[PDB]
Amino acid sequence: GFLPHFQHFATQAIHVGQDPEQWTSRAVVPPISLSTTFKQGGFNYSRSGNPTRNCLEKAVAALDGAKYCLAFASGLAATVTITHLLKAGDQIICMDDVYGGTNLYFRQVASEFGLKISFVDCSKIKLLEAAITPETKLVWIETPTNPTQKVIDIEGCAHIVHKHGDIILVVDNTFMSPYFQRPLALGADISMYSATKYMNGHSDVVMGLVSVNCESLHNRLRFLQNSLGAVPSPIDCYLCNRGLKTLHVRMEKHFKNGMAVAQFLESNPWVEKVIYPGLPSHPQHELVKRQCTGCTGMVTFYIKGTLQHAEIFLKNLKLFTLAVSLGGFESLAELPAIMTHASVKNDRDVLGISDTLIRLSVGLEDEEDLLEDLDQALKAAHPP
Amino acid sequence: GFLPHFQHFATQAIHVGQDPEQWTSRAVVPPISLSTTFKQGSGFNYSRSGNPTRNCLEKAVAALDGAKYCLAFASGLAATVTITHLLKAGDQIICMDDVYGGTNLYFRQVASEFGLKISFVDCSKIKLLEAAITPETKLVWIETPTNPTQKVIDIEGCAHIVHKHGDIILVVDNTFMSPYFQRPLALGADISMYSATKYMNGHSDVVMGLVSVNCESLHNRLRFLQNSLGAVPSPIDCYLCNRGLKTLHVRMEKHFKNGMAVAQFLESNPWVEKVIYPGLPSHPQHELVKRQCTGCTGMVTFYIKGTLQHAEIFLKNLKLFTLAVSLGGFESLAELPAIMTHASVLKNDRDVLGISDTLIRLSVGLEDEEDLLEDLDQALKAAHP
Amino acid sequence: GFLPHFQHFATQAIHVGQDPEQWTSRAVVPPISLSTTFKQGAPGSGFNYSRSGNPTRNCLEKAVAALDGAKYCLAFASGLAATVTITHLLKAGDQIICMDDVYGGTNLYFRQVASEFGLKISFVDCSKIKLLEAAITPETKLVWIETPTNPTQKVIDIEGCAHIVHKHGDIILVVDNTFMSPYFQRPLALGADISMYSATKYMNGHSDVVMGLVSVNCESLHNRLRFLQNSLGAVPSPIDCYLCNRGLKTLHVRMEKHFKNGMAVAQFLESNPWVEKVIYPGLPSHPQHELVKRQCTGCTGMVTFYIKGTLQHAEIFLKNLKLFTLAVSLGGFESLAELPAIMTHASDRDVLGISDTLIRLSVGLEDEEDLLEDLDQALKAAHP
Amino acid sequence: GFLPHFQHFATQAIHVGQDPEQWTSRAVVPPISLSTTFKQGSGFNYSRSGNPTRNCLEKAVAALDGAKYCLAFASGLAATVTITHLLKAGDQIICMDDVYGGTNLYFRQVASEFGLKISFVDCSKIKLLEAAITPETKLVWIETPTNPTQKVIDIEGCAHIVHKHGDIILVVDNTFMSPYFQRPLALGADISMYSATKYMNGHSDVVMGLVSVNCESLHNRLRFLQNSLGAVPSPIDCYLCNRGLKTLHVRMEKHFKNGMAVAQFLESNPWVEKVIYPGLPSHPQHELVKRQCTGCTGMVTFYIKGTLQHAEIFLKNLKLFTLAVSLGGFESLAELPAIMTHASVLKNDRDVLGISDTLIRLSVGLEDEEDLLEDLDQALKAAHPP
Ligand SMILES: *[C@H](N[C@@H](CCSC)C(=O)O)c1c(COP(=O)(O)O)cnc(C)c1O
Ligand code: MET
Repeated sequence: GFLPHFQHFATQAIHVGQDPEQWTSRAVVPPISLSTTFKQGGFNYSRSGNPTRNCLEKAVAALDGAKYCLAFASGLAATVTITHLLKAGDQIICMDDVYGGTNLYFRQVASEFGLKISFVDCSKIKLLEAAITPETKLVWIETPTNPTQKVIDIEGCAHIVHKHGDIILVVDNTFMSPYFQRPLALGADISMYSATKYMNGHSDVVMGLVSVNCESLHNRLRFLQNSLGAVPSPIDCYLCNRGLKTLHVRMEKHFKNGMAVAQFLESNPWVEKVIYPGLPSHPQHELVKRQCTGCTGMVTFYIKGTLQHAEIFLKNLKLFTLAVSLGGFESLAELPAIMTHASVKNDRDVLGISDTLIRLSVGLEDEEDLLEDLDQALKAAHPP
Repeated sequence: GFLPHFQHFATQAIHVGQDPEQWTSRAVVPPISLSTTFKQGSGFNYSRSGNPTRNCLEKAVAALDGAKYCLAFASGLAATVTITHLLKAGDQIICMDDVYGGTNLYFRQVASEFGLKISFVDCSKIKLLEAAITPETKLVWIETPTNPTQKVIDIEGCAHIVHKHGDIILVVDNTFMSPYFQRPLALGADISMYSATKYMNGHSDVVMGLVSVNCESLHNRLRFLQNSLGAVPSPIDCYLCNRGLKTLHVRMEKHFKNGMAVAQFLESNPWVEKVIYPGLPSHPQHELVKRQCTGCTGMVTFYIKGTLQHAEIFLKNLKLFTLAVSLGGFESLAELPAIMTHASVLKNDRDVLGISDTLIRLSVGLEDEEDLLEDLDQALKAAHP
Repeated sequence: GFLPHFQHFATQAIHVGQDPEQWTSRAVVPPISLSTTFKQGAPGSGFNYSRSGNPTRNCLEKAVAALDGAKYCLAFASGLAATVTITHLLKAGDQIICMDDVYGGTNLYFRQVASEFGLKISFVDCSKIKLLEAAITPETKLVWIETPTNPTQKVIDIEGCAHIVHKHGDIILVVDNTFMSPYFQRPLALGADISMYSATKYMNGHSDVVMGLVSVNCESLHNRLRFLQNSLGAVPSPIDCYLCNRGLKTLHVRMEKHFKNGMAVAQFLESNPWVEKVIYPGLPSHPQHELVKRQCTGCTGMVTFYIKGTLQHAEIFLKNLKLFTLAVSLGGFESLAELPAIMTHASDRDVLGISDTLIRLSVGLEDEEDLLEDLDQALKAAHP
Repeated sequence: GFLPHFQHFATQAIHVGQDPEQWTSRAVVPPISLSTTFKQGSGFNYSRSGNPTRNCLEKAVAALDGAKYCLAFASGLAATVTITHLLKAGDQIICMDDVYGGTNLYFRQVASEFGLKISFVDCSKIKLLEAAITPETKLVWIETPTNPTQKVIDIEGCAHIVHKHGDIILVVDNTFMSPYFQRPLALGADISMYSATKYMNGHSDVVMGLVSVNCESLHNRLRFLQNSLGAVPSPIDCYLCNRGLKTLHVRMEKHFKNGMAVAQFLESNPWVEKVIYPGLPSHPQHELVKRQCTGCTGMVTFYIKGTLQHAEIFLKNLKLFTLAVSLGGFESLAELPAIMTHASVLKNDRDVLGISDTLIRLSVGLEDEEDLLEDLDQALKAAHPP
C-alpha cells in the first residue's frame, strides 16, 4: 500500500542530461570536462558551470520531479549554501533529531552570524506553530532522521509552514533517495541530499545535491553556488551521474534486503527493538506508506543488554563492516554513541542514542549471507 | 637582486607527503583514495574529515609555504568563505580595494548580510589602513600583486601594523606569485591562501583552494570549519593538484622568463600605453618586489593605446593567446578585466582603481617565447593599422 | 527451470578483493594506484612494476575470478587484446579451431593476422558433434567458442564441447562469455579451460571502459597466461580497473533487470505483426532453449530479431526509435539498436544469416513500458 | 654544440590537438571521453578504433616527433608487439644487442616461437649490421642510447645502411631521449617509438606506448593492428599523458641540468669506477650525441668501485633516490640492472654487454641539485668510508 512508483524514473535516470547530440563526438556517455576555463571568441568558468556538472544537475532535477538542481562539494556544503540564503536577524527552525553535522553547523557556526536557531520536535503541530515567528525564514526537516529514523509528515509540515508567509521548507531526503520519496511533490521548497550516500551509492564520492522548483529561489541558490564556490569536481559529477544510472535497481535491492534484515532482527531474541519505516512496528509506518513509494536499506535497532553486548556483536560481524557513512553497495554497521555522537551526552538521552543503539546500512549482498552474519554475531553477544 | 630562492623547494615539492612507506604497496606515487569511509576496529574515519590523498597534498603545500599546516578546499572562493567563518557577527573585515572580483563580491554582497562590517581600503598606504582599523577589526584580506592591476603591498610592513592591535588575522592571497616566488608566512602573515586553480595546479583542470597557516589555534579553528562546512575537494582533484605541484618550480621559472620577455616587448611597443609587471623596473613597487620575492610570475598587465575598441580588436586578433578567464596554466591567456572578471566590482570602484576600458591582463604561458611575442606583435598592429 | 542462481554471487562481487585490511587507511573501497613503480628492498615481496602487477588491477582480477568460479583471472586492455594474448600461448605449427560465426573481431584476427604466423585456422560449426571432432588433429591446440553468438545468438553446448575436445589430450577450450556474463553462465563450471570476456560490455556495464578479462583454473595455464600479460603488455589502466570493479558491484541487479526487460521486449516483438522472427535464448521459440535452461541461470538483454519487409523498412524502424540509440557495442545500462549489415559486419554473409532485415537490440535498464512503447511506435512507422 | 632546439616544440606540445573549437563547450583543455560507443547518424564509432581523447594525444605526439601520424598503445611493450605483427612467418628481425630486458625477452622467447628469426647485433658498429642483413630481414629494432649501458647508434648512418637493402623497417626506441632531444624520423628512421611510461608522460602514473611514423602504407598497417589487436590505452591515461606532455620541455631541460651535474660529480668521485653519460665528453659517442641530439636526459649509468656488496650498500643507503625500477619521472630513481631490470637477460649476454654486479643505473629527477649530490655523496661514502 505504498505510494505508486514514480513513472519514467529509470528512463530519466539513464537519459536526462545524457543527450549524445550535446557533443561533437555524439558520445552516448557525457565526457568528463576538467577544463577550468573556456574560449570566449556557453560556459566561461568551471566554478560557475561546466558540462559534466550541468548534465548531472539536469538528471537529478528530473529524478526529484524538479525544474532545477544544484550540485555541491558535500551534503554539508549544500546545507551551508542553503543557509546563506538568509540574513542576520532571520530565524531557523530545525528538527531536534537532525543529522549530527546539520545540528553542529546550525548550533556552533550559523548561530555566530546573527541567525537564531530553534530546535523543535516538528512531529507535533502545536510545537511547530508555536515556534514560527515573523522572523522565521527557514524550516529544516529530515525524514526519516539519522540515526533514529523519526518520520515527519512532509505535506502536513508544508501546509503549516506555508500559511505563515515567506518561509522555506527544506527536506533532507538522504535516507530515502528520490526513488522512494519526492519532497517537492509533497510541498517542500527544497529537496536536499547528501549524494555521498545513496545517490552516488558507490562509497567513492562526497557530494551534495539541492533540487528546487521556485524560480527566484533557484536564482538565489545559483548565485551562492558560484559566489561561495563549494562546487564539486567534474570527475565526481561524472561518477555520481554514473551511480545514478543504477539507483532504481540498487534501491529496490536495498528495500528487499533492508526489509528482510529488519524482520529478522525484530524476531531475534537478542534484539530489544527495531526501527525500520517498512515495518508495521514503526510508529509512523502508515505515514511512510502515504508519502513514500518504498523504503531504504537503513535499519536501526537496539540490542538487548549493555554496551558490552553491542561491542561483542559489532566486533563479530564479518560481512557488515564497522564504519561510518551509509547508502553504498556494501553493508555497514555503526554504534552512534561512540562513532558519530561521541561528543554529544544529554542531547543523546532525549534522542535515544544509547549504549545499545546500532545503525545498519544494509547493502546489496546476498540476503541470506547478511542474515547469517547478523545471526552468528548476535549469538556471540547472546545478551540476557 | 631578488630574494635568494627558497632552499629545497623542488625536493620538497616532489617528496613531502609522498613517502612510499605510507602504503602497503610502497607505491612511489600516492594512490588516489576515493573511499568515503574507512573500517574501524586510529587513522581515518570519514573522507570529508580527512583522506589519504588530500592529507598528502596538504602536507606538500604546507612545506612549500614554509607552513606547519595546510587545508585544501573546493575552490579559492570556498577557502575565502571558510576563512571568513572564523569570525562572528559584529566583527569588521578590512579588504584590499583592488582584489579579485569574486572576493570583492563575496564580502560586499554576502558576508555583509550576516552581521559583518566590510571596509575596502588601499592597503599600500598606512594612513588609510590605520584609519580603517577599529577595535572590531578581526580580519585583513590582501592580495599581492593585486588582481588585476598588480599593486604590490609590503607584506611585512602590513603585518607589523596589523599585529600591533591585538587579535587580528592577516591573510595574503598569494595566487599570483605561488609559494615558489613569495612566502607570505615568512613575512609575518597569518595565512597564505591560494586559488590552486591557477599556478599551484598549473594545468587548467582543477578548481581548488589552499590555506596554509602556522598558528596552532588558527589551524584548529580552520580544520573544524573544513569538516563542519564541508567545502572539501575531490580526492582526484587533490591527486591532480599534487601532480601539478611536482613541476611548479620549472613551470614558474618559465613563466618568469616568458613573462619578463612579454613585459619588455610590450613596454617598448609603440601601441602600448603602460605596462604593469613586478619584474620591470618601471613597476612602482619593483624594489619592494625584490625585497619580498624571489622572482616573478607570468601575469602581465598593460594598457593599450587608444580606446575600448582598440583593446577588443587586439584581443580578437590573437592566434596563440586564448581569450578566456582564469590564469596560471601552461597555456597563454588574454582577458579584459572590466567586462570579463572584475565585472562584479561596481563601476565607480573600478575607475578609482584604474580598471579602465583599455586595461588588458595576460597570463603568459609556457609556449616558445618567439611565438608569444609574434602573436602579440601582429595583434597590436591589427588594432592600429 | 534455469540453473539455480550461483550462490554468494552478489556478496562476492562486493567483497572479494576489496578487503580493507590491504590498505594502511583501511579504506572500504580500494584506492586507485596509478604508480608505475614501487620502492624495493627497504628494511622490513611486493610490487615492482605496474605492468607486471598493481593493487587496483589485482583487486579486480580476484573479484572477477570468484565471479567466474575460477582460481585466477587476468585483465587486459580490451577483449581483443585478451584474445590475442591467449593465442600467443601457441607456437608455429599449431592449429586453432574457431566457431564459424564468432564475433567479427575474433574472426578477423584469426583469419588475417594469426594465420600469417604459422598458425592454421579452421572455422567449424561447433554445434555439430561430428564436424568438431573431425576437425581435431594432433596439431590442434586451441578451440575457441562463443555462446550465444554475436549477433545471431546461436547456442553451443559448452559441456558437450569440452567433453569432446578433452578426449583428444592437450587442447585449450575458450568460451567467450561476453553475451551472458558470469551471473548467467559459468563456462569453467561446464568444462571450459578459459572463460573470456569483453568487459567493455556487461561486466563493466557502464559504457565507459574498454577491457578484456580471462578467468582460468589450471595452474600451468595461468602461469603461461600471466607471463604473456606482462611480456606482451596489453594491460588495462588501473583507473579502468577501478571503474570496472565499480561496475561489478551492481552486476547482479543490472543483469536481473536486463533479463526482465529483455524477456518483455523479446516476447513483445514475437507477437508483433511486423516482426518476422525473434531470437532470444529466454523464449521457448529459441532452437536451443532447453539447452539454455540446462547451462544458464537466466538470460541477458541482447535480443535479435528479423523485421518483416526489406532493408528500407529496417532503416525506417531504426530511424523512428526515440529511446533505443543507434550505436554499436552492447551490455550497458542504456538501450542500443544496431543493424549488423551496415554497422559491424559491413566488410556474401547471408550464409551466417546477417540479412538486410537483421536487427540486434541491447535492451538496457530503462522502464520496461517506455521501451515497449518505443518499439511499438517505431514498428508502426515501418509498414504503416 | 648540440643540434639547435627544435622550433615551436613547446608551443606545439601545448596546442596541437588541443584546439578549443573541437568541443561545443570550447574548453581550453580537451575533455576526457570515456564513452565506448557513439550515436550513429560523422566521426567516431567505437572507442577501441578511435576516441577523441586518444586522437588528441596522438596528434600532439606526432607533431612533437615531426611526424605525420602517431598511434598510442597500452604500454611500450604493447607498441613493440604491435609493430612486430607487421611481419609474417619467415621474416627476420635484427635487434640491438643491448635493449630493455623486456624487449630482449619478447623477441627471444615469444616472437621466435611464431616463425620469426631473431638476431642480436651490436648496431653501434654499423659494419656488423650490414653483415647481418639478409633478404629475409624486415625489421631492425634499435635503442639509442641503449638501456642500460647507453651505447649510442648513428641513426642516420644506420638508416642509410638499412634502407639500401630494400623493404626494411627501422624502428628507433626513443624512450631515453624523448622527442625534445632527439627526432629519429628526421634522421631517417621509419618509426619513432616510446615507452610513454617514462619521460613522455613523466609523472610515473601512466603505463603507455607511443608509435610515430611518416610512411602512409606503414601507418595504415599500424592503424589496422591497433584496432585489430586492441592493445589500446585508456582515454584517461591518454589525458594524463597529454597533460604530462605540456611540461615535457621544461622537465627535460631540468633533467639535462641535473643529469650533467650528477654525471660530473660521479666521474670525479674516488669511489666510482666509470660513468656513462651521453652529455659527458668521456662518453665514447659524445660527439655523435651532439650531432644527432639537442641535449641529454637524466639517465646516468655508472660502475661503483668494488663488488656487489658495495653496490648493495650504496643503493640501500640512498635517502632521496628511490630504489625502484622504471625511469623518466619527476622523482629520482636508482636501480641495479643485473638483479632488477635486466635479470631476464641471460647471464652470458649480460657479462658480454657489461651489465655486471657493479653496474648502477640512475634516473635523475627534478629535485634540487645539491640535495641529489649530497645523497649520492653520503651513500657512496657508506659503501667506502673515508
Ligand atoms: C621501460 N623499461 C623499464 C621497465 C622496468 S621492468 C623491470 C625499466 O626500468 O627499464 C622500457 C620499455 C617498456 O615499455 P613499457 O611501457 O611496456 O614498460 C621499452 N623500452 C625502453 C627503452 C624502456 O626503458
Ligand atoms: C562521523 S562523520 C560522518 C558521519 C556519517 N555521515 C554518518 O552519519 O554515518
